[PDB]
Amino acid sequence: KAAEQYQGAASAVDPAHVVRTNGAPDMSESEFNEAKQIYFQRCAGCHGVLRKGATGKPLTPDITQQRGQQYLEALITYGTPLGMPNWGSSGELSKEQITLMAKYIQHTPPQPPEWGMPEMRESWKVLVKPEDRPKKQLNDLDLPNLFSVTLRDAGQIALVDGDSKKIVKVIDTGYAVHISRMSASGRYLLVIGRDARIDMIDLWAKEPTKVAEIKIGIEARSVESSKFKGYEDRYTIAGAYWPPQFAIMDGETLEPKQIVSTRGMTVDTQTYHPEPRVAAIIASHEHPEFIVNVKETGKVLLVNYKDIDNLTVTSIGAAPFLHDGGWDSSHRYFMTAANNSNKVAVIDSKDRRLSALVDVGKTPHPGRGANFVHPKYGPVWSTSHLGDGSISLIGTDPKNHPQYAWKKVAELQGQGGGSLFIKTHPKSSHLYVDTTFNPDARISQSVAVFDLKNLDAKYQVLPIAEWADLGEGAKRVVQPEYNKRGDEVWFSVWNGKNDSSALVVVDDKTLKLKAVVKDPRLITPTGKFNVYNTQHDVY
Amino acid sequence: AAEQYQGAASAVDPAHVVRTNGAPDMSESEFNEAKQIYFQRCAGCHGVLRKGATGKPLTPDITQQRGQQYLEALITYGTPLGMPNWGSSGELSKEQITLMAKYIQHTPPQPPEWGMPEMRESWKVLVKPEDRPKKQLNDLDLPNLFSVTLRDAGQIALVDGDSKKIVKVIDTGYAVHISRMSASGRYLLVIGRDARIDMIDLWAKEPTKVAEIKIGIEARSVESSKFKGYEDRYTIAGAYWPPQFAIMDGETLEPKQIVSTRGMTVDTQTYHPEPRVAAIIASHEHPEFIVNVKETGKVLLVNYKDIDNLTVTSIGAAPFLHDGGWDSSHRYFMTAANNSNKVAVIDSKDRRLSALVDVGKTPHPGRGANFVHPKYGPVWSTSHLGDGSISLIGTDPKNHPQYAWKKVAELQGQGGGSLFIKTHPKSSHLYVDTTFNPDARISQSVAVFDLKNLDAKYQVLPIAEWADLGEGAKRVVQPEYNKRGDEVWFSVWNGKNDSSALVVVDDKTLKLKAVVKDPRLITPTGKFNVYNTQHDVY
Ligand code: DHE
Ligand code: DHE
Ligand code: HEC
Ligand code: HEC
Repeated sequence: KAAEQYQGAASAVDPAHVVRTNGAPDMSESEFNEAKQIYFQRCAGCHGVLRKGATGKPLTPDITQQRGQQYLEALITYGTPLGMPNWGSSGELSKEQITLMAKYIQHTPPQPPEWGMPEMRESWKVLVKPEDRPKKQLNDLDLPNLFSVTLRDAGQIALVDGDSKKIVKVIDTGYAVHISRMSASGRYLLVIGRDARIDMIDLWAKEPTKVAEIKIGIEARSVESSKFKGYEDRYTIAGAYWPPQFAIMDGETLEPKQIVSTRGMTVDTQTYHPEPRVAAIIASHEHPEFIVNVKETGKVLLVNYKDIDNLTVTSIGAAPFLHDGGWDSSHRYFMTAANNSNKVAVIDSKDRRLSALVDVGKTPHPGRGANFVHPKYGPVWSTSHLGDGSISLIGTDPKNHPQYAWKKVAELQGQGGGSLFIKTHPKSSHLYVDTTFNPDARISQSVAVFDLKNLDAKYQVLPIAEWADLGEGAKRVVQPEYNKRGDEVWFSVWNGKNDSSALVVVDDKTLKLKAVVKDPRLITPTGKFNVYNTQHDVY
Repeated sequence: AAEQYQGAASAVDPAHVVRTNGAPDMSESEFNEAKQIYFQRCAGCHGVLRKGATGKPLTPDITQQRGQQYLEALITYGTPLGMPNWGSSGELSKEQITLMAKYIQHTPPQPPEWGMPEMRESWKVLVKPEDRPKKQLNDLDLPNLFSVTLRDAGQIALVDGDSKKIVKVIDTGYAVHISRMSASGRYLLVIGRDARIDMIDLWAKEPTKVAEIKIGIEARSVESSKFKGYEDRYTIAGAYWPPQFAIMDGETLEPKQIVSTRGMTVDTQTYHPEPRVAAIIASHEHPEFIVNVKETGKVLLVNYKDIDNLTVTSIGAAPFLHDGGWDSSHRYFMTAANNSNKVAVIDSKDRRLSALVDVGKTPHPGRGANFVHPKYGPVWSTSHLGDGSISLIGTDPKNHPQYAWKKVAELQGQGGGSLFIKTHPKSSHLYVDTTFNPDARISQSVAVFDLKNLDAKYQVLPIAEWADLGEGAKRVVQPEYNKRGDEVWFSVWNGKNDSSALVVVDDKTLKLKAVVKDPRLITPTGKFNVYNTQHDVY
């Protein structure tokens, strides 16, 4: 009873300032659930689970009820020229459905489940123990030249032989794998689906097989392996969209070790954000750390794995909406993009600080970027954009080129906006740029190629989807990817689930069609990752 | 283009995202009546989001599972495991208990957040550092000044140690919880449970407030940088709500950084939406702050060498971290995980957890009592709320590795409800209060042990009786020494409409020495001697 009186006083919190949420328009279970289904299929990706993910005002009840039924139905119907699509004018949703959505966003956001250690371990499986695994490569495949390709809708991935252009093995994975990464030893291929399910693949088995699996959240996009000297296959890290967290696992078995929440204060307004999605993750070569990108709060975390029992995290503030990115030629500066902020953040991994914030085009989307030596400006890193057809070239040499370091030194012009990936290779004199989400079909089905030896000349357009000879379908071309020796660049002809797709290979030296990969199993091919280039960050 | 890029379906399954309800309808006045009772009477233990107490949380999934009558029966008779009986005792009516049962079946109302805009709005520089004196402009013996908390008055009082007279009363935040000193010994920092901080300059003609700021809706702790070369550099405060801490300029109180403590627990490793910040202590080994996060049981080492890019080492300990203090050497932070009945040892030099020592029912050491035991070498002690024991823990890894991090011995006091144990380098006595003991006589007195003869039973000093105050609970709390170490002060924490006092004792003879009374001395709780607080002398 002593301890009961000890903690018996009043909370300093004023009841009058703790508010009950409601005053929303009534809707039955049938109605409520219909809107909710529409919400996650059509709105969630941009607005988030708790409705604070997009730019502009959040869709939380304090704002929506203020605007009211009429204003909301009107906005959802026509959209806005700032990124909010029109759902009525386009015919996407009915007026009845839009009325449902306007009612829906006036209610408190339904809560998705959390996903801690018990859920994680439950989902964790070791298909093949480290003791039962081969001591050496048991197949005669040229693993470095293998291409891990995502059969998106199929929920699988395909290993494709670089030289033979044939599918060696198809593997079952999590739905719509987003990226593929290689372990520092070059033996394990890691893949993670948007459903947060990670699969570990042993390339040394007679036939490449899965040795371990785990689910690290409800939704996810990234995975990475420890690449610091003396830590080959030590730790594997993965970031989730929901819950706002990342998890560190055992490199050999994928055993859950640490789970860290990214919920926190933003870099810009320094206010609490309840859902800071984890974006890109890259492993440091300077220190035993993982460089994690936290989107909404716009934070770059340096997570030290030298001692995972007592995690040390350095939080570097950058700019809101961090997404993708990659290393500079030297592998010390993490050139990442804050897309909605129209900036590229530069993270000095050695000194562990924000080297600079570079102003670029509308909605930069570099992927891992493209590094090359410019005749006049020296070592540069480049990116294309979704908001425009420009290509930003940034100087990346502080030591021997202070005049150009962290400056948008020059621009190039491609086919137009809607670009996703820019590419090049050390042995190549060409720079590729795609246009996957360009509203023009011809431009979306082709790629622009620049001449590094003559950057003044306009690009050449390579008709990739046409070369494929596929037939009907949108046939969107996406992500150029070189092979081991960088003498051929690969592309994905991302056609529908019920249509026909292909991977088109081009001779880098002649810019001529070299081959086309077709297979009934090659369903919705998207990302392609060449083992050697992925593992050694060659781009 | 960007609209098609981010146009695919989210990987989250709509069928697993749940709408809350199925709660008993209650009008606006009924919900508000319940909500008021909940923060006046329940929140302290259960918390804002109802996940702060042991046992099952009071969230809709559980409360609706138990049902209306189960809840009414539980709130009415309580449980032997820490849940008070509100009906049986007669505290709440059956009509109110019915409202409470219905209330916790609804989603928890949400309190506002509190970020940088709110912080800067509340931030006030009263006297600019340039406009402040360059020397001490008064004749006060600052090191022997006591900062006393006049709880219900929302003020503190500076009492001259030798004269026993109130030197100045200052308006502060409501119910200040602790007083802390800047490393230079010039500024006094106080923080109210309402999260309002006040910085006081002791060098001014009359010690006065130079700055103030509010770092949350509810808080308890504050601290200053004590690493060499960092005097008055930064000030840190921990909040209960929102679940966070903030770092500010140690000269102006300007908010610089705010860090959320919401996260994963150390035991179950699941997400906890409300991990309150408990004690905070400044490191002498590195340029860091050692922060306790209660519910997740984490001790964070927040480095301030580069305040722009904050680096935090997260150390797991045990759930329900609360109060704690240094060992005689000032390298090991001895902190109590009260509900876990353990004392965590954080090595601030090597930056790791040295041990988890099993102690008694609900440890509550305050900052603890350090003293060299004649047999077991240097130890750090603590008393409890749950029982009448006093744990003695060895703290000497070098010269006494056999006793290091072991509950080496045990002393017995008057009983439970204890809150503070105390001693001093120059003293040979060990004091222990028993503030929340259900017996009036025990709670109005303190026990004293002879450190030169620990086998001998304690003496009982009738502190409240010595005060001669008349009616009231007259609960005595927290022993405190003067700089010389020859006087020990106690607070007679009576009601606000009653008479209170500060009883001072001759440590050398254990005889009454002085009694401080004043119409202004309302509900005197914590007392912090300037020097002893600044140099962590305990
Ligand atoms: C955070 C993130 C990364 C960086 C990973 C890293 O390196 O750690 C990334 C990379 C990638 C990469 C990496 C390529 C590389 O060369 O590194 C690929 C292939 C890719 C295929 C697609 N991405 Fe990606 N992508 C998102 C997020 C991300 N994508 C989205 O949230 C978004 C905007 C919406 C969505 O529906 O997921 C999105 C849409 C797409 C697509 O439309 C693609 C083409 C097909 C798909 O599966 O949705 N994203
Ligand atoms: C986190 C915390 C600390 C350590 C801070 C530090 O050292 O940096 C502390 C210390 C303290 C100290 C520090 C003394 C010391 O020697 O360091 C004092 C005097 C004190 C007076 C009280 N505390 Fe305290 N206390 C709480 C929290 C805390 N108290 C509570 O939440 C609790 C259990 C419930 C409440 O009502 O707030 C509580 C009740 C009390 C009381 O009942 C006291 C006697 C009067 C009051 O104002 O509530 N607390
Ligand atoms: C990204 C590709 C989006 C998708 C898909 C949807 N919305 Fe959106 N929405 C988006 C942006 C960037 C903005 C900002 C608009 C601006 O000009 O500032 C919005 C805004 C809204 C709003 C208005 C909020 C307000 O200002 O009060 C609403 C009500 C809204 N969006 C609704 C909504 C719904 C119901 C959607 C799916 C059916 C949806 N959005 C999808 C970006 C995107
Ligand atoms: C601490 C001093 C408390 C105060 C004040 C109140 N409660 Fe409590 N409560 C407390 C504990 C430690 C526990 C666990 C007890 C156990 O034996 O497990 C509880 C539990 C409850 C419950 C039952 C929860 C369940 O198991 O379903 C209820 C319904 C409950 N407490 C309600 C509640 C209310 C409404 C209170 C204020 C009027 C309240 N508690 C105060 C600790 C504390």
